[PDB]
Amino acid sequence: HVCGIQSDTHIFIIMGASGDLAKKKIYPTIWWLFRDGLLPENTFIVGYARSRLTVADIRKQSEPFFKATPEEKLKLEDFFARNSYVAGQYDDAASYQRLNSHMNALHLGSQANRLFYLALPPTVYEAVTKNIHESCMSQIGWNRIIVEKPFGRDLQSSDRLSNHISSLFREDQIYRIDHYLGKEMVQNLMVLRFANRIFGPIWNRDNIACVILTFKEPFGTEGRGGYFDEFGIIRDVMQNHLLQMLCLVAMEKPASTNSDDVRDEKVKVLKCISEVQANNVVLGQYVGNPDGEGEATKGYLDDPTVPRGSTTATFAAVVLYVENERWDGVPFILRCGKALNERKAEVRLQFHDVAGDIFHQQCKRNELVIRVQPNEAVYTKMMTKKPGMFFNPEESELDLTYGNRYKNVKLPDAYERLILDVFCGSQMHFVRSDELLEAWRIFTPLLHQIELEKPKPIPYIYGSRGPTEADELMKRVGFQYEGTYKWVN
Amino acid sequence: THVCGIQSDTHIFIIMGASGDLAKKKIYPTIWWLFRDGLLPENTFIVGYARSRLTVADIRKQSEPFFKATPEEKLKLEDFFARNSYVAGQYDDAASYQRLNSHMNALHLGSQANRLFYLALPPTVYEAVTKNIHESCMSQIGWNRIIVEKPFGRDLQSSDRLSNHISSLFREDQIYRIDHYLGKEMVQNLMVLRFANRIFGPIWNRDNIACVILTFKEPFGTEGRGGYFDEFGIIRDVMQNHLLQMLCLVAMEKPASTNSDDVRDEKVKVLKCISEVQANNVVLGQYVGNPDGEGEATKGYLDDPTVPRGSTTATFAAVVLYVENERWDGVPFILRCGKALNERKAEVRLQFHDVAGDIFHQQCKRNELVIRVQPNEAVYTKMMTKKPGMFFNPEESELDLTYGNRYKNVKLPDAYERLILDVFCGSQMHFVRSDELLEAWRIFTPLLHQIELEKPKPIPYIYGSRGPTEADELMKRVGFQYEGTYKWVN
Amino acid sequence: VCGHQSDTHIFIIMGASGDLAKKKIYPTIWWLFRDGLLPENTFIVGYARSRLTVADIRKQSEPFFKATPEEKLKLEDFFARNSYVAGQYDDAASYQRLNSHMNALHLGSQANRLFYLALPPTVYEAVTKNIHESCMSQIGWNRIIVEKPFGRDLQSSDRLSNHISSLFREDQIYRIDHYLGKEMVQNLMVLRFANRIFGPIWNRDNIACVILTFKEPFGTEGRGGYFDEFGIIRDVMQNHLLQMLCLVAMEKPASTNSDDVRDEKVKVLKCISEVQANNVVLGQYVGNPDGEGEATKGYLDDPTVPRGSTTATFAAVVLYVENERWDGVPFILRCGKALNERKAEVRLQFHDVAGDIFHQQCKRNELVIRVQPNEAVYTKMMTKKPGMFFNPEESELDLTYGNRYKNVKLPDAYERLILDVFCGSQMHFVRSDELLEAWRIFTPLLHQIELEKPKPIPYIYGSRGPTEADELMKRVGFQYEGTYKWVN
Amino acid sequence: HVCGIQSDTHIFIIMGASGDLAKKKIYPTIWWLFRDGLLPENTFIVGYARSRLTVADIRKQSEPFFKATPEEKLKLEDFFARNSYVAGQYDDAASYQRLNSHMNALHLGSQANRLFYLALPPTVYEAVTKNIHESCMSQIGWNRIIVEKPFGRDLQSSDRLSNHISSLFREDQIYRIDHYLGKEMVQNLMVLRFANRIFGPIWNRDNIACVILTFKEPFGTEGRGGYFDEFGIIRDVMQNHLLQMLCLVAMEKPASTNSDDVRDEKVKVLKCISEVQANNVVLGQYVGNPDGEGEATKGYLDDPTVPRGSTTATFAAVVLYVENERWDGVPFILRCGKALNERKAEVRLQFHDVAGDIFHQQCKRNELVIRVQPNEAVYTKMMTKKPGMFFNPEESELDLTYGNRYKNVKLPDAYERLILDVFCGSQMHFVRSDELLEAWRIFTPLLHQIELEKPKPIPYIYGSRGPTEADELMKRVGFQYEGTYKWVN
Ligand SMILES: NC(=O)c1ccc[n+]([C@@H]2O[C@H](COP(=O)([O-])OP(=O)(O)OC[C@H]3O[C@@H](n4cnc5c(N)ncnc54)[C@H](OP(=O)(O)O)[C@@H]3O)[C@@H](O)[C@H]2O)c1
Repeated sequence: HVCGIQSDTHIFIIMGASGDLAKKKIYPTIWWLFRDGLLPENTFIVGYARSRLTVADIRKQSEPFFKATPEEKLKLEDFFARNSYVAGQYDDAASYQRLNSHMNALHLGSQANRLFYLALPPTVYEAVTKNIHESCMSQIGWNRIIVEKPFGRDLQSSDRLSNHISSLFREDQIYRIDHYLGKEMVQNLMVLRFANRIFGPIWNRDNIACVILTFKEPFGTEGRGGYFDEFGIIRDVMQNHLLQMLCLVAMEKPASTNSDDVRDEKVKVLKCISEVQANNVVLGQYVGNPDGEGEATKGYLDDPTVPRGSTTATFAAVVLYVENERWDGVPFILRCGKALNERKAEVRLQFHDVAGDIFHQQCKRNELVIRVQPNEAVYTKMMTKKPGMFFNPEESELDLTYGNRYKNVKLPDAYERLILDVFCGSQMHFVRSDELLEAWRIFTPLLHQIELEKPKPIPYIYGSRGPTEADELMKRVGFQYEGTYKWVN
Repeated sequence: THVCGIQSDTHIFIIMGASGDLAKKKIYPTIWWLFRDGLLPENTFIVGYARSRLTVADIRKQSEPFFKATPEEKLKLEDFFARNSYVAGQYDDAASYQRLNSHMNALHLGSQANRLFYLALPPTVYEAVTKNIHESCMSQIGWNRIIVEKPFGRDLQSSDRLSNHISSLFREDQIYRIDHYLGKEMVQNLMVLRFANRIFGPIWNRDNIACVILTFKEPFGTEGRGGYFDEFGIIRDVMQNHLLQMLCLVAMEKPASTNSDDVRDEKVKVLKCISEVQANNVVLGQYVGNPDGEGEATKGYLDDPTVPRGSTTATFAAVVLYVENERWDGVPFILRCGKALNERKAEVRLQFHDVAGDIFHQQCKRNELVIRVQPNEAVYTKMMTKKPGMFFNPEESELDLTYGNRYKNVKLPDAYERLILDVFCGSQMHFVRSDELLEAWRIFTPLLHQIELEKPKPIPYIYGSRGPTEADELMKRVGFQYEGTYKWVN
Repeated sequence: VCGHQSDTHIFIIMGASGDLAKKKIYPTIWWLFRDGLLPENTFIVGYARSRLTVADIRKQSEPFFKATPEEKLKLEDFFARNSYVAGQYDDAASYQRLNSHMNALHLGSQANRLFYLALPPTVYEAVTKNIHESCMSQIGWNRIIVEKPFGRDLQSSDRLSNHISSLFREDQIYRIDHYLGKEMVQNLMVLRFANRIFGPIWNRDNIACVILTFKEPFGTEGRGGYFDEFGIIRDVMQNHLLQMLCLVAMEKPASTNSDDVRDEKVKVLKCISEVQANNVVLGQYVGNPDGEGEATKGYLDDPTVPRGSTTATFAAVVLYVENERWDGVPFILRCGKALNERKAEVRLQFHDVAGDIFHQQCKRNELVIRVQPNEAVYTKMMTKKPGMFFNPEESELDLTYGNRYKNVKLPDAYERLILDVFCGSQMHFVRSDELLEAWRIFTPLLHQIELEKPKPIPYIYGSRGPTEADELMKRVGFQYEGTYKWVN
Repeated sequence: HVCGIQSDTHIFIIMGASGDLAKKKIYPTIWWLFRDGLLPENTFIVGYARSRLTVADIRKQSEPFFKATPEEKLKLEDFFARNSYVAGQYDDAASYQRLNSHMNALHLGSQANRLFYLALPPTVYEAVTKNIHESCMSQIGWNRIIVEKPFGRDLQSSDRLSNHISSLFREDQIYRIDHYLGKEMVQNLMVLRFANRIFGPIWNRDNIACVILTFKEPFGTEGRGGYFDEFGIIRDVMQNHLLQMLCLVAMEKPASTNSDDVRDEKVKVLKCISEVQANNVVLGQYVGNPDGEGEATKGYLDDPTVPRGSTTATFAAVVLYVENERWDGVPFILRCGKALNERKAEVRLQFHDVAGDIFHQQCKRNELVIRVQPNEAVYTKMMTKKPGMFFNPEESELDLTYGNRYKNVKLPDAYERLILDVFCGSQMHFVRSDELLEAWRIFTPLLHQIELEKPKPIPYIYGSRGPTEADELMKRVGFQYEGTYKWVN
């Protein structure tokens, strides 16, 4: 009795338990879940990797240890008592054969529910999926598979990578990851919109001038530039995160909070988006900053791991349109990039000027902002009479900052909420087959054209806000930026 | 034109009834603060006038007033009084008023100067004072404006008569009728909040609002001078003037401009759609002392010697009004006020309708917009948010703006400062107009008479409580939904 | 419903000899009597410079318009109520005996007096002066009806309007604008404020533009000399069209009370910025060689008109109302003489539907209210092409008074107007401030036109007018679809 | 091509060609389609039935003949040259075996598209479906089956049947009939709503007070009362026709005019309807009228074919609600019945009183009416200043009557447009599996309760408007009727 809406044994298999993702995220998260007592009484964690690692308490406690607490020492040891290891190659039935045995070896292993987390590279996916289905499936109880990277590099190829999994496991077993869907503020979007009347009748083309979905990271490609170069900022962030936020911000009210009823409304939106036009795109690549220090001086190409003549973009601003009765004509600006002046992700709606102005154009457009991170907050920039002996109005805002209002409660990491969702069996925060299909449908034409004609991205100094061209794009499409807005704490 | 923040002309601020309580405790201090912050024009002189052959500017004056003096200000302070002067005389014999006029012309350029007469004295005298001023003290050159303190009289007859009297001597654009609430920061802000924001436009109407509540509460009872208040009753005292005004600002249609008259027009247009108050939508109450309290808290209304032992005058009243027009047809405006209550506040609150087609299994609560006029001026909207943390269900929370933190520097001016300045700058927008006054009486007199006739006994409520339970029962019946399930932290 | 039950009333027709009197005022007043709308004790007193015999004499010889055989009885009955008086519109002596003659009538000193000024604006100043001194009734009301409020200049019209306002108070002055009395024009208010199907749509969010049209098939029938002093703007736009605009754009009034309504009207005018020379198209008609009769003679071919005139006979102007409801929506006022037909209508073209699913086969909806002829109101909308078809096409929901209400005869504007004067309803009459705002808007343009004397665009008699006008409408927002069929 | 975005052979197999439905509706219709040259050039008609029938031209021109024209004699004989007959039982593979053979015997039978119309009793459906799938399916070209009565009777026995057909044929071959979806005015509903701005912003709870879907027949159960007694008016008309109209009236704007995109929007509506409450139901049974003549004197029970102690309803008025942001709270009144005063089927919406009345309650609520039949017309009752010397307003209306406005064009019978739809492959006007499901989901609880407690229906004299109680229901739920409305031609 936990899932907010008897007990049995569960086995959390961590495929690629030796990988960076496993030791730095997956493992920590699973322990936190156990720590707060969210994991069912009978749970066992079984790591699996290519290497024959030292003891299930020796190595896997040596490598991971992120956020340990002195007084937690007891429960900590208690946790490892649930942990175990198995080594093997990700392709020879022999290795997978002893894994299965090992699980049945566990108290009630044949009865337990099996949850497989694929914390490893997309290449191996095809094979891993294959093996798991044959030799490791539980005869009783459920089996679920979590895919860390639902993306490939091409439509028709990822179509096969996808299809293959779909021919072995049915959709209600496939849990595709997009961690942003598990962040406090992102989930909140649905509540803010559908449980409030002050936001209902305004959410439409008659009131909204444009929507801006932003994603910024202050650091560049910390040495591993070689890897990133294969995907490009679009495939890395825009295609998945921003798009999801877009869906949540534009979908129609669902029949209920049921996983599928919600996802249905999401995809319905995607089906109304026409393919991206090259005319609404701005690409940029970062160059090192001479006045900086450390990584700040080294530009993208200064990374030895990246091919000397690369044109891969680290920054991209794209404009999309939703063609339906509600958003017809409203621009959705997706802007993202690495090596910028800060770190943040927010949704911002700028509304239309008030009709029949009686204040001699002193007014500025209202805006609703939902800051996902950092310092999760939501506020509405509006007008108010300039306080004091003044007649004219000025900008101000109605604010809600979780940091002060809810100073006690600690916000869980995306992964905790997500994994728990998996235990509960709530696919609502996970990507569905058709959602994937539509995401490719929209971007492939552009992506293809980019690789073909290989456009040279606009250079932008490390630490700036990016190419001026991006701002000029936003303005042209409808966004009005007012540098006249003061803020204090 | 200029934002009243720029004016060289000479100006004369005559304080009629300069010896009165209001003069020495509010008018005088306010005029000095205006001077102190350099808001009054360079050539401005202050002339106090009163019955007593009072000891000049530096003598009985500065002795009586002194409210909020600052050490290092001593210079500008003395500078101020060099501009001050006094004149004694009776409020009815031409002879006295004759020398007043002379005294003004005596001042450097008195005959050219703009004259502003603040009537800081009892309504009885208004008739005569107004009569004389018009004859012997009017300036031949430059404007002449008269500030009227108490726009309302004892009876419907008495006031309508006087208004007509003043209106025959002076034209509307010289008459500045006072209702100090119109000069409070938050009350003025109402218009900006409504008409300069799109997030508040398409929601302000019967399709989205369930009810509006205008509240006015004072924690103290009638501090000893119960005798006076007894004549007026809570309705005349607060509801008829203040609360009604806020109602106008909350329900008026968008004006053609910010021009004083264009605005006032839209205000009265609203009053014209309010049907006379029904005795069925009224809750009256009178306060009784509290035995567990201390000091004044133990003495009830009737325990005041100044009040007639068998009084039935109300100290609390909750009334429901309706505006019959395309916008507010059917929406209840609840005006609730009272003395000797649990706190001190004045706010406007709008409660919106339940969302249509609920998908959260009635866990939702109606949204609300709150504009707290005082204390700690703030405005906020109570809405729903996903319970923070590992939770799926939503809970109440709010988007807030508190002037005390966001604007911790700027000091908010007293209503009278902004108002008096308005008089200098010639902006009648924050003052009551003849027709507004009438519509006010039009609405309340039928009820007021009935009360004086049948003399209903008010419901007793212990000093310090929130008032008669019946009032709350009224609010609920008429449309308001209250739910004590709302937490708040700083 | 028409409900001091019956008091005596005197209908003084000043200028009883004039064309307007014998051709409109007299006939109308008799129609009101005939149908039994006039109070029992009513007497008609014509007055004019000449001494046109007795009542039943020249004033039955001159008028006679629409007589019916069997009515002969009531007809004679009517004239027994009529009388006449001669005199000059300026010497106290004449007006003196007029007053006497009125008191001579059964209860003249008790009777209500209604002075209809059916004479030229020049004399107004005088007539008004005299009537106030020697002809005012000591008991009962006195109401004066001003045929033309608008004069030649702004300085003059104003001076006059105020001269009258210093003698009589607003509630005695009944300024005319006959269009306010036409069936369909009054109906506007009911169509808008008594229906829900039209409420939420009447605003910038749905409406793309509004067109107020006024067309006459005939040119200036010989009397071109007189018209030349005003020009089409002052003649039709400045007054009629503008009024229709008011009724179409005003906010809902506090009640149907004359003043509560008029207030909402002028509120609109106050939000209209001065007309820009850039949104104006002027035209002057030229005769048609293939026509016949008047159709061959152009404007300048009229001897009465100065050989080198630049006065416009056609004008298309665009106006804007700057307020929360109409901000941005264009009001197209188009009018002209010597065109292809005769009609006056209000038309609203709505916006394209959002999120089209029929592959642009749709056309904008429109609401039309035809004031005349064949008074009707309809909405052009979309409907699935009837039969074995899937795609939609245009059609309409219609209401034509000619068939739906084939019995009832619609009264001439003047009947309803005059009656309104008797009942005391200024709602259908122009108010002082309304006139001021009307002047406020057009004088800037009007003066510029006279200053720079622009040459109007010539348009052949009988055509729809200058193409430029259409180009204006399109530019400003109007979309014309030649694809719309109509049968009976 | 007719529809927008050749000549293969086609075979129209009329299963149950001897039955009343065949000779009286199916056969005539197919000939009309042929007559207007709407059927493909290469089309052949094959009637199949139990009884050893004389030649098509022999015995099957004698039974049908409905709507023949003198001068059409030529094309008439031409038509019969395409017809043919086959006799056999609906169960023994032997019969079906020779049918298939006969089809292949036709010029290009093996290539031809096969269309199977099921014009026979629901009992045989299971078998026929079975046999057709085995021996008669076409190797090349499409195979579509048309079902006459998609509704059986009870949720389960009517689930069973569906599941059987859906296991032999896939959704895109099953064309479920509900002829009302093929009537001019019913189709028009979608165009009226979604192609007009004058009707957009009004279609919602903020403006509409109630919706009434009416279906009336002046004649009673003409002798064959026995058959009707098994279903009752609800199953017979309400559960199907009316409901469909409700869907079309309340559905949200679809992503496109694509058959499935539409149907999706339809079912989305049904999913929001809570089960019918016995408190919102009025049942009635007709009694004969002594002043009448002919059938008008014999009441329901006077029909020998009907069980002497029957309680089956010939009339029913039910109130349903759609719980969603658009229609939350608005009552949908579905009223129908036999032996009434007239014959008509219409959709009517009554709007709310204008807010802030200034005409001293002289106003009456606006209404939009779309009369499906007879004399198809659509109009809006509104207020207009009483014409003439009057100040006060009165009722009137903006009207559009097809009979006058479109006096030339003849409107096709539902079955013509429907059958053509099948050839064209447009399932948009046909019922989908999930739609039926939801239909029974809503009514079964009620239907059961009725057959259990056997309530006695309110008697209503033949020829009246029905039980006063029904009108009292309508008023109670919100509908305001004011007999003050005059109408002329
Ligand atoms: N920005 C800020 O500083 C800030 C922001 C949000 C909240 N807060 C604090 O939050 C606390 C509660 O917030 P709130 O005042 O907005 O909402 P609330 O207390 O839930 O209710 C507000 C209204 O309910 C009335 N009420 C209370 N109990 C009632 C009953 N039994 N029957 C009928 N009416 C009843 C209250 O009366 P009374 O008026 O007589 O109390 C008041 O008018 C307050 O102290 C508020 O100041 C402060």
